[PDB]
Amino acid sequence: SKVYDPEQRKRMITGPQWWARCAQMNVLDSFINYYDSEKHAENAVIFLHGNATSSYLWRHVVPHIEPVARCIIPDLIGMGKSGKSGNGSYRLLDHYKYLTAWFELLNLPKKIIFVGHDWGAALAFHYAYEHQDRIKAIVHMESVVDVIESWALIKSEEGEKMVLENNFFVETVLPSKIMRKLEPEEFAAYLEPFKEKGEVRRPTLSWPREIPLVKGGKPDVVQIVRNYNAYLRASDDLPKLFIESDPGFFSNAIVEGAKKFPNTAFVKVKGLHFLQEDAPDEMGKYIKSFVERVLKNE
Repeated sequence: SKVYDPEQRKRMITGPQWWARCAQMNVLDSFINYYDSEKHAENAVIFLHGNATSSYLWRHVVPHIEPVARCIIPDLIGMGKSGKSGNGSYRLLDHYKYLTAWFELLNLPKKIIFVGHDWGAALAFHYAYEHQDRIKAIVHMESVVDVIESWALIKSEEGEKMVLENNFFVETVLPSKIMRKLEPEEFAAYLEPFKEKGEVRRPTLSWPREIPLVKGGKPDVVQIVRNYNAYLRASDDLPKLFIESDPGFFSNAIVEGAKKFPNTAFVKVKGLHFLQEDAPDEMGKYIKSFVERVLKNE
């Protein structure tokens, strides 16, 4: 049985409160909603959420890192309070198109630090592969580290029903993979972008449909993941931090995959999948110390 954190309401940040702290920037034919801590712009730490969530996910993690580096946190296209995709497509490369265009408008330093979760990690990994000179360090967790060989309906018409009609990922999966019980306002912040039925929920269906299954998975995504996996396995000069979820959720293949990447520090924190909601401060402190060590080592 899940229970509320009894100290959490006193520091709760509602959706409206978070969105009031964000800015909007035009990007290609749309716009991106994002948080930007602004100060210490000699460095940039870019935090990337994955399916079902938004920049809101990182709200209690980022304050720990802000004093060491500029922190930038987008809502991915079609998610959070960001604009929608010009053609209504939300595959990995659609997200990447808008993300990379946004990066060009941010006045980033030559080398950037990424923090990725879920498909947010895949975006960071793909960016790294295609910009090998622009990466200072990478932190990842519950991430798309490799293709899946070992261990249908979502891709079927029922999947459209499950998600567009029944909101499966936001209303069934999300709360099931948080160990605590979310405050009502906190869940409401995740529901808001996807409160209405139909096409507005597309990104939450398109993400799982990108799954890099060798047998049956989108061939272009399988190749993207193979490519960045090989690069990451050879990236001895690239410092990495892997945050392992305890107990996690079916997370063993993530951990063994993560261990194939050289120059990785390993830490562990409480959680299932959305560990930011169960151990944000522990995560923030680990990330802070890692970043500090990376910058001193330079």
